[PDB]
Amino acid sequence: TQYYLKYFNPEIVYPKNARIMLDNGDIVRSTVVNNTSNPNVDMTGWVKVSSVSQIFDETYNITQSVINGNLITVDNFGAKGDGVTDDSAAFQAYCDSALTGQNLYLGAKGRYILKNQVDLKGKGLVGNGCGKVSEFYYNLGCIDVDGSSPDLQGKTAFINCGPTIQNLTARCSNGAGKQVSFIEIDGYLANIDHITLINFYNQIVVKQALVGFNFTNAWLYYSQNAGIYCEDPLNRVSTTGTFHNIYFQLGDGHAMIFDRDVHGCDFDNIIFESMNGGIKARTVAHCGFGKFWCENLKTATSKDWLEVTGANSCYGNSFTGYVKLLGGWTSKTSPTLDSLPTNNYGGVSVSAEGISIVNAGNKAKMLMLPSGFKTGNATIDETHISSSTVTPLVKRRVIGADSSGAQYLASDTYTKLSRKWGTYNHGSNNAGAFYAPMMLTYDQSFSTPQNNNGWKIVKESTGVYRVERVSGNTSVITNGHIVVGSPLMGSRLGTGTGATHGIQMIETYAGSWTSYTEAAGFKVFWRDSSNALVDPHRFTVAFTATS
Amino acid sequence: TQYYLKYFNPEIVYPKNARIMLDNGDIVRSTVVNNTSNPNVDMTGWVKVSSVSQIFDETYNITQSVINGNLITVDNFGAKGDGVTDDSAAFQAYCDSALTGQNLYLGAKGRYILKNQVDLKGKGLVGNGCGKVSEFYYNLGCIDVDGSSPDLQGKTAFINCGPTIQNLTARCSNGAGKQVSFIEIDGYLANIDHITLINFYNQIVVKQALVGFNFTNAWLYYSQNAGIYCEDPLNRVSTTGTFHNIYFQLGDGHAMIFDRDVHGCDFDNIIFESMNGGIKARTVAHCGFGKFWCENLKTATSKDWLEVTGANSCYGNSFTGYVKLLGGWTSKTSPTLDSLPTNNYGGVSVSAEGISIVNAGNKAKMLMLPSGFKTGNATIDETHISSSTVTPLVKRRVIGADSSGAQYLASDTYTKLSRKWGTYNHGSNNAGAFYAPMMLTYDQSFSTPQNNNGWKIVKESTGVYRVERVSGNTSVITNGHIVVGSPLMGSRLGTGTGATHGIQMIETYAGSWTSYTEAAGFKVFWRDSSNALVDPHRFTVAFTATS
Amino acid sequence: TQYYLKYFNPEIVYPKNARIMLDNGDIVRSTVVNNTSNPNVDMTGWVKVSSVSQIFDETYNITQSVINGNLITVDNFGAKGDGVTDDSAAFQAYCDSALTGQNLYLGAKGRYILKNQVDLKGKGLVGNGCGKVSEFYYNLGCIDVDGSSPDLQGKTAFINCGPTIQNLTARCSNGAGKQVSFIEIDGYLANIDHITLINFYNQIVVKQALVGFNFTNAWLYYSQNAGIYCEDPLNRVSTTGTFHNIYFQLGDGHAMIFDRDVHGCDFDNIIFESMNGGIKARTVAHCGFGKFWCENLKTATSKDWLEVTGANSCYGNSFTGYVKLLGGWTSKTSPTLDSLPTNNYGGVSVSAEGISIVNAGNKAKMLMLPSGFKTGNATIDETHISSSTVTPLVKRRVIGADSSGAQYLASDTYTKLSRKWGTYNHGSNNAGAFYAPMMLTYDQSFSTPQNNNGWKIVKESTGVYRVERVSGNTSVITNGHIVVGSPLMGSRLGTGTGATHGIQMIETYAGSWTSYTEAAGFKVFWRDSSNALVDPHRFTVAFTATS
Repeated sequence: TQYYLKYFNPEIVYPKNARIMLDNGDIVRSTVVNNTSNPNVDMTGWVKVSSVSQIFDETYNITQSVINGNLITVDNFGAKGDGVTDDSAAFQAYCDSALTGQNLYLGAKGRYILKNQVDLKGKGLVGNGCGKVSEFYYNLGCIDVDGSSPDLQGKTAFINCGPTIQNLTARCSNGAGKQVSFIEIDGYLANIDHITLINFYNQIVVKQALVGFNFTNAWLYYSQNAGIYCEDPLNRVSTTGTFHNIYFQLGDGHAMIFDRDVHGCDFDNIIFESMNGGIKARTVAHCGFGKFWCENLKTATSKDWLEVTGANSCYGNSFTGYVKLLGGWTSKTSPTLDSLPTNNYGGVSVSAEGISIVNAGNKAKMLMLPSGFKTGNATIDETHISSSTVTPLVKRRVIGADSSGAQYLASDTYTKLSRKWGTYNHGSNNAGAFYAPMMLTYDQSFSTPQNNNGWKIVKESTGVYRVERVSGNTSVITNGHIVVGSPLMGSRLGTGTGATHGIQMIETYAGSWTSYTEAAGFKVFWRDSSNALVDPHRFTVAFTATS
Repeated sequence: TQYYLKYFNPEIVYPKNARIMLDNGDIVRSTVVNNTSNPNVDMTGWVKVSSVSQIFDETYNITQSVINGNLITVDNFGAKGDGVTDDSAAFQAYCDSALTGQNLYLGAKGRYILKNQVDLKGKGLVGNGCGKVSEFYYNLGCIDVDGSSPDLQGKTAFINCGPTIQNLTARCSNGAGKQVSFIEIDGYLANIDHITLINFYNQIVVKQALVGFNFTNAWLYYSQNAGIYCEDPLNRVSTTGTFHNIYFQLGDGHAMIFDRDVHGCDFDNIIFESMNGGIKARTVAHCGFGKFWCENLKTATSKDWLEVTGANSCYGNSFTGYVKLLGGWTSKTSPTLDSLPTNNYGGVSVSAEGISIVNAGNKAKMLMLPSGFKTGNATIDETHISSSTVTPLVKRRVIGADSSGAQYLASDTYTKLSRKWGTYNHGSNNAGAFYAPMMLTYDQSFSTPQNNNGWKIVKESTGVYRVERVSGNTSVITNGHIVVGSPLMGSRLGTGTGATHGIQMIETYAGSWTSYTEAAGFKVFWRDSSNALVDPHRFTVAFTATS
Repeated sequence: TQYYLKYFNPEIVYPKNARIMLDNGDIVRSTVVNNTSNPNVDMTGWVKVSSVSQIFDETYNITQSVINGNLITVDNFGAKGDGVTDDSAAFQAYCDSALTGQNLYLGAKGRYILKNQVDLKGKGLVGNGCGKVSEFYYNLGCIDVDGSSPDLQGKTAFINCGPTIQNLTARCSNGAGKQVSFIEIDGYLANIDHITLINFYNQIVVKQALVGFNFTNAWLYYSQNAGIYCEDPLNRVSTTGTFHNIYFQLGDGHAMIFDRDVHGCDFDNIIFESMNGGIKARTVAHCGFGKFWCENLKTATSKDWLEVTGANSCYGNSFTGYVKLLGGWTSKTSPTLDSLPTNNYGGVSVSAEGISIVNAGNKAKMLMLPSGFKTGNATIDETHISSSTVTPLVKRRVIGADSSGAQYLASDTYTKLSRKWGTYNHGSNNAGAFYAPMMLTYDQSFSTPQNNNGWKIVKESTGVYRVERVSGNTSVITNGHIVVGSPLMGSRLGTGTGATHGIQMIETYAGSWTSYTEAAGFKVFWRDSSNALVDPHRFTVAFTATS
């Protein structure tokens, strides 16, 4: 009478809305008229008044039950996040539930211990913060995998991850030597961002091959084998993966290991600090590499920041950010690196160190520096972009000023028949040129006549020599310059006696020279001091095929 | 007596804190003394005890009502997310509510059907996960627009979106041919990231023009017209938009369509897989393009990855990532592409294919490859960076080693008056040089005298010729080398007779040559075998203006 | 009898599950048998039935108390977010609470006023949306710092921020001239993304130095001093910071100020609109700079987009995006900028403007444009990539077509002893060449003999001259070409008389020339018209050391 408490009584008929207590003390309300059912064994016709399905938010005129569908976490399934209790069953219940969405979520605060593998069943993973690598952040929010658990030895803690890993701090405690990896995620369609992973054997285990795989803003500390590992067991070939803003620190192994081939992937703003390896792959093809900061090795003495193991399997790449190398890191991608005859890390390299380009399987490499150019094969080509164009080139070079004081660029000539360098006199307004003539020498001791460009010198008769076209030479001299050189008389060594020359042109057709200054060649006539025709043993001529 | 149930009684005075039931069975509590008001018609002086305003979390000493303000979603407004029920009214109620924040949020799990257009009223859109393109993820969390709804035909499903679209999966079901687009968002200030969009006509409809518009990490599948469409009807000109990590797959149209002009935008790590078009725009100016992976076309046979329609309207760009082309995709931006006289896709292009630079409206293009250089206009210039500097250049080239075994780079000379290539003898420690002299020919059959660089040859008298400066030529010979060539006697063809020459310098001032080896020119004297002066018809001289 | 209300009565023994009212009207339930304790003064053995610890979600069989641990915000601690009430104490309570996780969170809707500094105690900051810069978004969700509050003058509103700032809109109201800054965050390990900051003195205050610091997608408007400020008081040197997708608008000062040194940082897709300064630092070393859009200055007339104050302290950089300059912005990094002898902004610069490379402390700079090349020091070098290789180079140049119509690239020669340019006659199938010979002049008026490449000319006897090797010249002539020039007789000016020459080779060993065409040099013999030996005053020779 002085308090409220009534248990079920089988003699009573409970009207609609009547309230009594279950034997455990919880109040139930009848939802039907003439209720004679015992709510302790049969809840038909009754509801528990302390249930959120019976509590309403008047602002929305909906039950608290509905509002509790806004955000569901592992806490809903009994996870404690208390740094001690194994929450693996709660995590699994979440992933097996009909009520949960695309991703698994952690509660606001908790250090969630996992002593058994969790099958995410295709759900992604969203944590409760991306923290620094310190106990302060682990205590506020993280997944803490128990690496000492026998059931996790040699296994990955999370399998069948969906396309999301984000906003997460996750560590492995007491797993040294137990080969506990963190998470398995498929290579096709992933967004991984804002994560901090601490310890583990492999931190990110990629299944199958990359394609549309995006990875950014990750602090990956103390991995024992790799920060990111992609086996690609079926050799699908990884493509179109992006890896940005990743800090790899104090790992016993590599930053990234691809057992096989990587194509069209992008790597930028990556840090290797005290690792024992950088990025390792069998093949790296048509990938982009931006800025890398490589500082110190954990126990190794020397390591390449990028390690490609296949012969001529590093090609088509863009090494277009500066790679900082400190404390033992080396590079096979620097613009200033000398080329090899084969097995170069093929690609374009652009940084303050230089602008260069090289292919994997050839010695050719060009490098531009502030001073000019360097070549890897002792050769520099100059030609047309079009492979079909067969005109000569003209090079223009600043040599002075015109009368107004503007730069004067002079033009050269390099054809099959002419080598010249232009000039100009702005005082008198006359073009000019410097000449590299054809030179050609007759020597009666030669086994075969010397030939320059289809011309040879032959003796016609005593004292008369033809500088003549050989069979097939249809080229001509047009208004050319002619210089005859010095005679060696009497023998190849020469007696020291002299001779006087004159010339006569050889026409291509009657009147070709007289009228049009076209010639096939020319004759040289040699005479002694008595004006008699004489035969030198050897003499030179120099001539041009144009004016 | 054996249960608890009391309805309102008008004869009773209810004290403060008294509890009774409303006619519907819900308990009310009196908040005032002497309460005689019927709570069924007048709740003044009463509160409903099952309301969250009357439920407390003792940890915080606040009502559940306050806690329910932490996260509000469309579920608060009656959205079912059940794959059947039209939730459009609930979505609209959310956007019209005084209680909701910057963005619209989905509940934890739900496939939210929309059969009518939703006006976001400036709210952004945050989903419940960025999933793969599969029913598994649609069933867990997405917006599912009913493309068969007559009220959505030819319209956009969401209008007036705020500056956020994120963490979202959205599809259009049964909308083939109905031209249903997904969302309209203003071009000024946007962050779009971690989205998956499936079907629709235009997936992202940008209103007005881009500026400060950031778009990343998007899987855009099966669009019928475009993944991203920007009309820019007022021709404001789009600027400063970023488009990164986008996978366009199996669209019937283009990846991106700009009807007008795009300036200063960045595109990187984009995939076109089985599309019918890449990025199309009227003008593309000063944009950055990084890595593209273009593989296969849906029904088209050949498409450019970047399609710019305006004449000379592609200029100032950076094509600085590798563009992979497979299955019909083409490019107008490759470093190795030959230049056109006009309508080039103007910009710098850098990849393993080459390093090149070209302007839109000119044939000039330079390309650096491992082998050396290629030009698009048969010309290569060498000059100063400064347009006012008018000194000559010096080229240095490795030609051997010095006595210590270090590389010896020799210097050339190319001035208005001298062309030489330096050398050095490290055995005797003497500099040397190779010479390209001026050559100049006299021919009495010429209509006008030949002139080289302000010098011509004229007959002074029988057998005496001046190699002399013409009016305005104030340049000089300093300690030069002189070679006289071969005479053609008697006629232009030549008789074949010879002659003997000597020279005499022409001074610039009295003693200039004798004392300072400066000359204006020189005379050539020709004599026959009897030492009498004679006149050749034609002869050559070669000389240098410096030693 | 006609309502439910019973207060505590000390004469009564309350059984387990008995319910009565506290004096305030709240119902309590006995949890123990034989309960005689007054719940108004002693809650042992009682529980409040309206507490969320006594409310259950039957879907999960957990209390609402547990569900309320899923998301905790400042609203849990009494924050009103009403645009008037100071919520600083509530924010501080959140950060001091044992219940909260890594980050501080805002409620769904609220304009949260702060009139006092909040110490985040190492917690990061997560807002309720990243809005546009307008009252519409401030009213829906932001932090609104009261800049008129005396307690905030000259201070930062938030101190000791954790590694996260995201999804946030924050403004300072009425703070003009009060030097109120927004937030202090440590430089080591940060993820800042999707923020909008309005007003403040310094918006982001970085403590210590950058390392693993990632900053993206930020709209930073109206700062009075800087958008981002890093003092680095201990000169630790900032490294490995990324700054992407940042819109700086209408700031009275700079976008970013580093008082000291920055290494290995990346800046990309940044906008300066009506600022009074861009990025300022003492040292910028090995940093990457991508696309910048710089449009207009607030009150300044001219500002560099990048301002590095230290002498030769801008070096090693990559300026590899286009920098748009409008309305007064200038640049010291353009590829077309002329080099200085010192204090260049050192690095590689790549854009549609050109491809260039320069060092800080030297005049050297190379630039490639569509036309060819430009140099900053009037010099262009061509050498090997290897510093130890001492072979000559060969340049190949397109000069025509072969008989099949394919491009023919001809090879040059430039050794210590030979300068030639190759050619080929495809009509007759003969190689050819153009020659730049050594030239060397004898002059009896010279104070010392002229020397070219270890050869000089000396008089042996009347009319006999040796073109001979000097001591140490062990180089040889092999099958060379020889041309003797024109004699100046009788005096340096010349009388005009002539002479006739012949030559004789000088062997290196007996038979060297006769048998193997090897010579040390050659003799020149000069004779008058009566065939008597005579001595010219001066004469030239031209010769080659190879055929």
